Amino acid sequence: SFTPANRAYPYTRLRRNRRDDFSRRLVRENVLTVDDLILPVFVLDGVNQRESIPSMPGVERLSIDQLLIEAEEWVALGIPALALFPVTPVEKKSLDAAEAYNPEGIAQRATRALRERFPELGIITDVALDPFTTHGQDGILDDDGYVLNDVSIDVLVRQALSHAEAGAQVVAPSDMMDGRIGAIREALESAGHTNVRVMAYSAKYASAYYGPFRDAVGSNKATYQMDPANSDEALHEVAADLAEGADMVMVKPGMPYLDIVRRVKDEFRAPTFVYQVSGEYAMHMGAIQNGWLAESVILESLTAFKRAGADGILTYFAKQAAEQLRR
Amino acid sequence: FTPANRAYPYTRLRRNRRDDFSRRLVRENVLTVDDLILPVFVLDGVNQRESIPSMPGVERLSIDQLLIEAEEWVALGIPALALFPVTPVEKKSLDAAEAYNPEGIAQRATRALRERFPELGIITDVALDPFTTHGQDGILDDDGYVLNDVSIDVLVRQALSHAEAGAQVVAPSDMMDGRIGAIREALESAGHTNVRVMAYSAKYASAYYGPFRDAVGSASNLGKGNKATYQMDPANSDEALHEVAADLAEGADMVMVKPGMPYLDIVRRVKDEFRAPTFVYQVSGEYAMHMGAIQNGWLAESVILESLTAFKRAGADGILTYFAKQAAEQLRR
Amino acid sequence: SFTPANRAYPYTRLRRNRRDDFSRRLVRENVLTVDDLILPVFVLDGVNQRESIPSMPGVERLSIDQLLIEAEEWVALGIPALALFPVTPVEKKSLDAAEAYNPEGIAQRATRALRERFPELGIITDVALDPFTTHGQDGILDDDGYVLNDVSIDVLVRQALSHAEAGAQVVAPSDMMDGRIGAIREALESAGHTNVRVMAYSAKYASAYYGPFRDAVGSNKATYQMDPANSDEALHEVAADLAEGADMVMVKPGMPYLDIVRRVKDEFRAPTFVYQVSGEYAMHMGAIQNGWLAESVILESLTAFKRAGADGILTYFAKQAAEQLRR
Amino acid sequence: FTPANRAYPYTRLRRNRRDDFSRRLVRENVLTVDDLILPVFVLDGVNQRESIPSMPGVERLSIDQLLIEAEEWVALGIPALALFPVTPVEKKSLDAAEAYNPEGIAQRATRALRERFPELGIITDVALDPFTTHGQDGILDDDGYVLNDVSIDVLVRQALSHAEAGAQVVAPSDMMDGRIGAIREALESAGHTNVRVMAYSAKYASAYYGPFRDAVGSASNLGKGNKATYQMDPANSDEALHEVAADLAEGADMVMVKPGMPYLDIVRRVKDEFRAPTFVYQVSGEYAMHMGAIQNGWLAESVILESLTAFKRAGADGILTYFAKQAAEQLRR
Amino acid sequence: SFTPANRAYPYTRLRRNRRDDFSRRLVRENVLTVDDLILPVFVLDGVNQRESIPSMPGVERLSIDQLLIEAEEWVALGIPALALFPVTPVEKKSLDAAEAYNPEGIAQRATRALRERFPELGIITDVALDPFTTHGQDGILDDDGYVLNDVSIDVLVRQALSHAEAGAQVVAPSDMMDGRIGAIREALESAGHTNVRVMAYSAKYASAYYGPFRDAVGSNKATYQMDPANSDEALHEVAADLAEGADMVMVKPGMPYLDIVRRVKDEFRAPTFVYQVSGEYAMHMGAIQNGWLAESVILESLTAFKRAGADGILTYFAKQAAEQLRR
Amino acid sequence: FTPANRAYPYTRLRRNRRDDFSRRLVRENVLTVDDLILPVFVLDGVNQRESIPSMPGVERLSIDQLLIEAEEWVALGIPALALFPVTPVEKKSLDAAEAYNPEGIAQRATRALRERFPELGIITDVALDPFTTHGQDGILDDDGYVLNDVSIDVLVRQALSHAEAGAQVVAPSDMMDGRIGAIREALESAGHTNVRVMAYSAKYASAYYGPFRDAVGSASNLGKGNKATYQMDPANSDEALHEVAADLAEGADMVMVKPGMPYLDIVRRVKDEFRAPTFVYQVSGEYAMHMGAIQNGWLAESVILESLTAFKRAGADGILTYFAKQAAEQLRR
Ligand SMILES: [Mg+2]
Ligand SMILES: [Mg+2]
Ligand SMILES: [Mg+2]
Ligand SMILES: [Mg+2]
Ligand SMILES: [Mg+2]
Ligand SMILES: [Mg+2]
Repeated sequence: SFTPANRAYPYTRLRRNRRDDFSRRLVRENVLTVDDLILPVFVLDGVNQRESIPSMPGVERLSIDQLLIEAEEWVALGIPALALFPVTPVEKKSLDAAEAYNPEGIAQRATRALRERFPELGIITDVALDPFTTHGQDGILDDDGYVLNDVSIDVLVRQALSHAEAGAQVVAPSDMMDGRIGAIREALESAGHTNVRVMAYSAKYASAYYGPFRDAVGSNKATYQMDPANSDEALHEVAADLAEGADMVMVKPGMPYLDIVRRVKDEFRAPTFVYQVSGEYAMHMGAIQNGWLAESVILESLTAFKRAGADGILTYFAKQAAEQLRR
Repeated sequence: FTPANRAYPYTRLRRNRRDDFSRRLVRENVLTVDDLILPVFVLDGVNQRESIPSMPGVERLSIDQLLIEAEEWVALGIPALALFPVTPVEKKSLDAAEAYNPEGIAQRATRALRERFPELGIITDVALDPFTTHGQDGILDDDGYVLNDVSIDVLVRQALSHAEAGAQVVAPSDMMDGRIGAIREALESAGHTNVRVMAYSAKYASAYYGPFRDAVGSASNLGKGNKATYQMDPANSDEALHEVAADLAEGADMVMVKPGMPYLDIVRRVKDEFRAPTFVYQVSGEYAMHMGAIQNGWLAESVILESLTAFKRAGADGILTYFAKQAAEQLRR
Repeated sequence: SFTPANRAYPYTRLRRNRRDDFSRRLVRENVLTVDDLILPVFVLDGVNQRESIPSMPGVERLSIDQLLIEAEEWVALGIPALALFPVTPVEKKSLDAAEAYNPEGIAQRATRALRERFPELGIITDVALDPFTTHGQDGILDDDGYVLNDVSIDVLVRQALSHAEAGAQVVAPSDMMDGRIGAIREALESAGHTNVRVMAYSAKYASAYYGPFRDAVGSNKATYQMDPANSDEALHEVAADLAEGADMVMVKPGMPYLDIVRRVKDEFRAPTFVYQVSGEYAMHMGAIQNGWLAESVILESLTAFKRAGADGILTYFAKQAAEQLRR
Repeated sequence: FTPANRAYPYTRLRRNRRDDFSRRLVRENVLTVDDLILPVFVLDGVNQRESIPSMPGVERLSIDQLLIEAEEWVALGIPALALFPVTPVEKKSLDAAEAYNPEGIAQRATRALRERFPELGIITDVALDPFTTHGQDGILDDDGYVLNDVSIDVLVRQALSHAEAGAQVVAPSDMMDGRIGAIREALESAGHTNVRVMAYSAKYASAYYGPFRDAVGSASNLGKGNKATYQMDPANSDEALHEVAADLAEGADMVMVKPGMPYLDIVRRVKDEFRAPTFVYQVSGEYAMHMGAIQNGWLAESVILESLTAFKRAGADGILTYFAKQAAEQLRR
Repeated sequence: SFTPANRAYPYTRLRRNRRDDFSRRLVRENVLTVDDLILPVFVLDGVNQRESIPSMPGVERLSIDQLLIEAEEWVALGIPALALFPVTPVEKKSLDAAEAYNPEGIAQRATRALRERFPELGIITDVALDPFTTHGQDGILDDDGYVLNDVSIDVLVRQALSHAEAGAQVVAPSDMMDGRIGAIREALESAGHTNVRVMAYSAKYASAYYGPFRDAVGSNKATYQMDPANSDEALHEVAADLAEGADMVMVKPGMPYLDIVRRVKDEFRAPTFVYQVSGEYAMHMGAIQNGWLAESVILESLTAFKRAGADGILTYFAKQAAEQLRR
Repeated sequence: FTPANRAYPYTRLRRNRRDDFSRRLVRENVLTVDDLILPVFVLDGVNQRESIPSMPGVERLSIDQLLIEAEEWVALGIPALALFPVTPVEKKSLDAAEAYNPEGIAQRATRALRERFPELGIITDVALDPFTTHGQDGILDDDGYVLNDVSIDVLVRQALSHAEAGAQVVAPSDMMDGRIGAIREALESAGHTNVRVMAYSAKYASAYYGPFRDAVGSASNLGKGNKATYQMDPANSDEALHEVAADLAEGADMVMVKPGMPYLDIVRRVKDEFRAPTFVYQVSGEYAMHMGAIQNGWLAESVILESLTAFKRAGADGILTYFAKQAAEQLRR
């Protein structure tokens, strides 16, 4: 609700509160903290290795030993959680995506290593088949190349269970199959994984902003990911995921969809997350490196998510932002 | 909103996504050329064209060159331009008098375009930052503070000079309190009954303006200066509603949120609460970010229409965008 | 929500935005596009045949070969979908409406032909028994002449399945039996027709505006179709149809019910369709032909549906409108 | 709204539909004669009756004939008439002075009806289009634009002349900004304390007015002219709320949406947001469309009461309709 | 929603519309019609008999033959429905309330007689045990004198079925047992009484206004009927009854609860009824007979129900009101 | 509202009803003596007590008798009285001058009660109907119409005379447009800063006032007359919101709905929309109806507290009720 309350110039001058830092601080509506940050990480198969990514300047693919080294500092900075994205070797991709539930798959190995070394650090695993398929699509294809909904869910369920067994505190289904949150929740409950959180990618759009990620991980989408034009539809997606048992719901991409974040928080009043995707990172970082924009745009972009209603932000800027906030 | 007890598998939201025809039927928003406003940087002199390193693909244009390029903008159906003069260094002063010079770049450009393309909307910029030695949007007191009401007096003279030049829309971008009402009162008294006022209502103290300050040549003047005593704190959303309410009460015909994509939640709230003509500026930093990534091959050119569609979905009636020509071309196909 | 925001003349003059075409275009709230149009078509049994309809000037009943010819152009104009209405031969009408689920019935034959020749064109079939009954009522009658609800649903389910088997992407139950959307959805799901859309005629009124259609197809209603007086009741109809699995919901007739379209979109935020019925078409076309109204009323009438909240419009003017929009 | 977990088969919405008695009990809206206003076209002279080809069944009537026909309108219980003079060609001018002639058709007709039928509501039309050579609703400037405030001055004189003639309601149909407040101020100053103002608040730039322009004889004058600079864009709904809010603030006793059936969503929003006396005009084109189809045998005469019921359901308190006599007759039975 | 829209005297004078009858008629927000009236009738066991009721001046208990005579006129006046209340002979009252489901009970006999003679007249039977118990309470008592909820429902279900078998179009459970609407609906559906309406007495208050009725029929309540103090509680009652299948919901008593009628209509937008109870009738009629109030208060009281949001009114003034409306 | 998926048998609403203690815990509203205002009919002269046949148990009282009875009203904790003078026939006139007589019954009674019981609230009636020969609430023009603004002038003089007499609250019951603002302006100008105005905001043209008109002696004067040109149409609910909004804008400290029980929906809407101090009059006809039935043995005396509880539940902050003494007695026990 809102009421202008008959405020009128010059009795009301909105610049008065802007006059001094102390009053700007007092009326400041939102603040970003390190409690808000989730760091996505690209994880390699090998040992004592890192790789640079052409379209994601400054971001590295890390072997697990290197991931453990970097995590010490992420923990010291107070970053609450990581989101793991394995970089699957080619030999291990298949039509059936079986590597998704391999107990010795990269995601599973990385999860065990991190849970043991940093017990308080949140590990959010990715429940998705596209890192494991030869076609790079987010599911099992029928003979006509369509991603089969329910058949794909069966594999996602096995994958989610394997992550829970590896000790992940949160599994995050990013697949956009209908009904997958309920299927995964039912499976977790029956297997006794009472407290494993499900972070649903609820309103995930078919987007050009995912380009750099596809490079990072080494990977039509319009038949499952959402049309960028659609806002009301996002409410139905979130409503279903909450009914199906999600503990958190997410909007993807991020800044191009801040209106969706706002509507979702306003309507459901549930823990709401947003992904500042690879293309958003790359655009900002490229402009900063070129000297076109100041470093301050990073915190401005992240503050936007808070103002828009996000409880947490998956962002490749997490470390940089945490360092800035710590000072 | 009411979920209406929709549940999988009776409800599968992928069904409408299955085919292009059903995606088209349920598509909630569509960008058209009706939605686009093209900002243009205008140089003094004749036969001048200058590239802007921090805005790849954008040029500053002398009036003769502007008139030539506008032929294609008009052919593409772009409804309006927003003019930004590149003020010569020597014409900057403490008093910002060049703002209301009937022979200033903005005024000259307006008269030329109104004559040549009578149906094309011309939106002039009401602001003092192109004209001040310090790069601030108003007149400074002895403590270095941007004076509110004294600045309004100059903005009023500027707006009147634009109306006299034939501008159909004046757009105060200054963020002084109460300037919309002062400008409206002045336009009414002077008989400029139908000159629209496009208020920059919720304009934030942003870092995304860097490339624009280069383009217009205010960057050198501003130096490390900031605008936190007048432009809004990025953290604040409720405050934007109070800004818009005042500007509507004061007579604005349109209200604007600036920057754009980093403030889509503000666009949404403003449209939802006021149900008034709502505009959004996809600013220079947004343009530069996208361009840089496209030219690097990091993002497909399809991101341009995705970014612009977002504004429509968020509630904008129109978008000031440096991509206007490209977008119009892509929409025409 | 709304807030006048203390706007007052002469500070606020609403004519300023109206002063010039460019500003009218900038503030224009709604636009009709070809994405919004669905063309209903009356389909004959024979070959190389068309028939004119006295009460629907300009509209033709088409044999399937003629339908295929005209569809080439409808596709070229970008019309996304057709709604098929078979003109059932007399010999084939019965009390049990068995022709409804005949795999060689007109609707089924037309569907197969169109799906093969124009794979991207949406085909919306009509799930209804009134084209197939000897009494022309929308269901199976009991001994007292009442349309039996559940018994009629059993036939509608068989019909819907036959349309799915013929390849229809959308089935549209126009019958106004209670609970039929759920029964049809359950049947489609169990038979593996996962992606067949159901476009529910949710709030379909007992109306005098259907007269010309009844002539077109060669066909008391108050015991199932809605009382024109009732608005709140339409919300209950739509709520049930959404709970029962409808992918789209429709209001019928159209322009005499624009307030219903508005309420339905506002309350449910779901894909909402509206039928500009035969009587609406006939009124407009008659007035245009008589020289009483300009052709421009067509686009004005269709723009109304968009403004009122419709996502799509079933309209006999679809081709004319698409041609106007293309220029 | 709350669905309250209603589900088939426990909820079968056909149960209330099963019998006439239960349909009658749950029926949400009912049209009565309290709801009907009859527009009438008034000729100069004596013993004149003229048929209008594009409005079958409607006649232009001289005042003597009007008085005779009004006997039955009153007997049927129709609460009010809306008068539309058919101005002689020679009395049209640039200055629209005939609008405020105390001996103009509207004024004469008002005095005659107020004397003969003291309880019958008379709603006069405040607009300049019957009186201008160009057929526009106001006075034109040298650029062909309908001047806002100069036109208001004439409309004020017209409204005062109607009040002097005894009209209980004046209905400004002109769509000039601010005219409701100007007319109200003038009525108050002159002591016309109780003269109602029925604002045409959300009146659209429609194609459904064709037959009316024939009936009143403004068609020849307007030619191919349009009213897009004052009448509303059919695409716009939010804008209608701003129009109504201003007219209520300015003192309107009733507010109207025009045309009718193509704008039922606007009627609904206006009633919902303002909870004020809300009227709707079922315009000449709506009447003609229906009549044409009825006379062709394409639609049953029951469509008349269906069309009018729609207005009640949508939120209208009253309906200006050329079907008023027919409807009143059908309701009396 | 509401918005004052800055209306201010003297620009706004609300008396202008009040100045003349014609403008009062145009802006009049609500009208009572005969479509709104339901007439309760007290039915005797005998033949060729009527009885006067001391506390309900002008109201008569009628034998069935007399009821048929009076109904001819009620039908001629256009009253859509009657609500039957049998006056049970003493010999037939019992602890088990078995007379409630006797196929030859007064209510059942009256229903058959009326359905045969006036097929279009709505008959609403009373589903309640208090006309049949020796203690006059609304159910089966346990050993401590408490009205047992579920046990009482079992009897109410048998009663409702007996009314459906007698041909009643509407059964109206007036008992205020929890969950009885659902139990009755389930029973009607299973027995094939698809179209029998259930008019739930949803928010029925423990009231002093029922005194005269108790005399009419010849009959603690706070453990089932609602506390007069409670408004929010009425919303929960109605929500349950709608979920349980009620076709109409009712508020009882009437005029002392118009705020409840308003809230119920506003929140549920469902067919909403109100009972102007015996004490309301008696108060008004007594004052009229004493010459303290004019007859016009009858229509004023009934107009109140319409304005408050009622779709129909059970009122002992139905005939008088219908006569006034007819003139 | 949100049903929260409550379903039988997990939800049984009889559980809270099972025992007195849980009924008491969940009870949503409670009537107290804080809620009661007692209207009293005041006679001229000394030692006068008169019974009113159409209001059993109510007496008209001379000021000396009023002072005696008020001792018990005060002891019972009744916060305020509403005074209604029974004007002698000879003091009625066209000009209603007795309304502002400093020696009128209302004024005399106010001074006496303010002196004797300094803490007792005195609410005077601002209205001309006790003082006019015709029984209408204002001054009549030559057509028999109750003039709005001319009547306000007299009401203002009356209200000032009440403030001078010491009334803490003046209650304009007249239903003239704009009278609240006129009275407030006058009170402010005269220094009556803290005199409350209890507006009769939504007062209906009701038939439930009959016994009151007997009690005050206006019945003979009014005869068959009506008040439909100023009191509200019983059919209208939205209109009541506009009445209240104006009275709040005009400065009312409290707003009232009248009659009471037949208008509980209006009380509810008014409280819900304005969240202001909201009062309701349980009028003479409501009192008479209840009394008649109680004395006949048709209703138990418990109906009195049931009727009054309804007002609290519906949203009233206070109730003007002829049952105030009985209710206070029953609440004290
Ligand atoms: Mg989903
Ligand atoms: Mg501002
Ligand atoms: Mg249905
Ligand atoms: Mg206007
Ligand atoms: Mg209950
Ligand atoms: Mg008032």
